[PDB]
Amino acid sequence: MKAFILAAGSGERLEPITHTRPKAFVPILSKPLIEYQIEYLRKCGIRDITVIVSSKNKEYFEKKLKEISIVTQKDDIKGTGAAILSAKFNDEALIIYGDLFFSNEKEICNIITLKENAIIGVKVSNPKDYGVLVLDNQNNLSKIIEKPEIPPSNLINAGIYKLNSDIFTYLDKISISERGELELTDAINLMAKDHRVKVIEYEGYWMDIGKPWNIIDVNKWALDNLVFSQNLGNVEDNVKIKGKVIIEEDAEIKSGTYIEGPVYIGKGSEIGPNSYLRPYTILVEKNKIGASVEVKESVIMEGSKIPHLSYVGDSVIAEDVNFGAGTLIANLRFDEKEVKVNVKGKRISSGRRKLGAFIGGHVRTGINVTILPGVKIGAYARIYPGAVVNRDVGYGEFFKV
Repeated sequence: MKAFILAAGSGERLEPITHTRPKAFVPILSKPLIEYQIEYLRKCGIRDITVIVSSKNKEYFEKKLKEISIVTQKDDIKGTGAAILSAKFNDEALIIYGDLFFSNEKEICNIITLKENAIIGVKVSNPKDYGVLVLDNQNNLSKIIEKPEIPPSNLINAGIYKLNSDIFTYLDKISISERGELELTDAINLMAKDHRVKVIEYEGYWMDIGKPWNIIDVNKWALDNLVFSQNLGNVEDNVKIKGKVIIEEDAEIKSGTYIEGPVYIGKGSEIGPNSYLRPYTILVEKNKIGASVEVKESVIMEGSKIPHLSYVGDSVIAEDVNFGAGTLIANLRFDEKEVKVNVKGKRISSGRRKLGAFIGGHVRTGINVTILPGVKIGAYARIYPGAVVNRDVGYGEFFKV
């Protein structure tokens, strides 16, 4: 079987994390998303894996992914289906979207054994949304309604396909489109009329990582489900530990530190003294968390440093960020309703009453910096000492007021 991972976005909805890395490389605990996909694939016996990427991102993938084929997408076009206008297959291919996280490959191993075109569907409690799956009288695919604001079903398109070379036929016959995007689903919808397209229902955990808070979502899931309490590091005397705690090799934990698990402490981390790690603290790798620093429910990526007099709650902080002494993120509005976030130029609700900030790679905040809830700070941004960040900060911007 051949597998194609469609990793060619944009990007945009996951800013500022995507200012410095393609979404396929968003970490879930210690490893990038795409590394889980590839590893699920290989557990199913699929080895011939190709990533369709953008030309911008071609170099990055090649550099990071050892034995995987990288193929840049058609530039004269954009979409899910314009991606596989770069598909190099006959017979059959497994197609997956580059931003999905799924807990188990059991469905993939199952789909590849089928001669017919098949598709995975998952039940979400918000099917709007999401292309909803219309199942005919026999439970193969009738059609997929693209984001209809009425939910005809709880079954949505899980974005895991096993398609035969017949797909190319309907890809040409499909005129595209009303967003500009040459879409896959369109082509699958004509084919579903002639061809029988099975529908397997996905059973475990699925998440498309389509908004920055979903990085918290999957990392929380993973902390709960994929790892178990262990200590491969150095813990000094007078550190209190409760609950599940992953301490990785080379990690050093200094006295006075207090950990209420579940907490993931990435390798090479230096915690303490007198730090407080609270449930769902995920330090991906080589992080510094100093004296009088408290973290709760956040993902702090590689080599990022929060060394003094800081609270980080419900946030996502990207790689090589440094907090000046006294930066504080707020995670609650004065009026305690859902925190809104600008995502591709729209103010949308996160669904979260508590939500702090989204910080790009290589950010440096001055001392005593104040960040409001749901604010995004662009990679490479510089925040003047004492400033109150009460709006989104651009990529590479200095911010004072």
